[PDB]
Amino acid sequence: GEELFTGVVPILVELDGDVNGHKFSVRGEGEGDATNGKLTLKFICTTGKLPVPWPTLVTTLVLCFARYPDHMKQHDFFKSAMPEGYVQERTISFKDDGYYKTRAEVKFEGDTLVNRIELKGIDFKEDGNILGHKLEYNLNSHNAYITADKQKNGIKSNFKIRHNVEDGSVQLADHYQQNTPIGDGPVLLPDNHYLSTQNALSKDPNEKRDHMVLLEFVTAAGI
Repeated sequence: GEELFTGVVPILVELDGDVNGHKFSVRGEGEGDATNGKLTLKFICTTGKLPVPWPTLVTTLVLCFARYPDHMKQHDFFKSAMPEGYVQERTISFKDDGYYKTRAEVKFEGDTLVNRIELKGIDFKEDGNILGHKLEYNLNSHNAYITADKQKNGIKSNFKIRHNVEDGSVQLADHYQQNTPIGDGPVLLPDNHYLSTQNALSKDPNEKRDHMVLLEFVTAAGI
């Protein structure tokens, strides 16, 4: 599957969301460059205003674009599943608040790498940090430890995201993640390793819609 990522690849992201009954849609477009681990994307909320903070959706909104160094080539599950793709599911628990459950398919649709997501959020506090929009517009660097999920022929990961709250506190989001191939062909079940991710979030001054401009770098290491 690796050959599909030798150059720059266009990306489409589509998210259908429902958080405490608040329905919303997000569409993202841009490109990814797996040789350097770089993602360049712009996300728009196509239904109006996002009812949750943009940084809480970053992890949900394409790990096949991570830079796997050559000594780790037999450990890149994400590209090995391509072009058929993989399912990515998560439960994301916000400390002292509600939780997200997400199910996505990540696969090639012709020339474009497409991440199509369903998100549900349950048990949030309308005046809490998420539905109350109390999180800074940034996302700090994080490491995610990837382990083989042998029974499912896929991978799993759990990691905590630390969201900066405008009052100086931190809001934890505990991620549990499972990935399963869509195809039947040979995929690469990795040794334990980790992905390192950093993000820059910005705004397009010519964009009057609620939106997020995102730059992301994801690099694999640990073996």
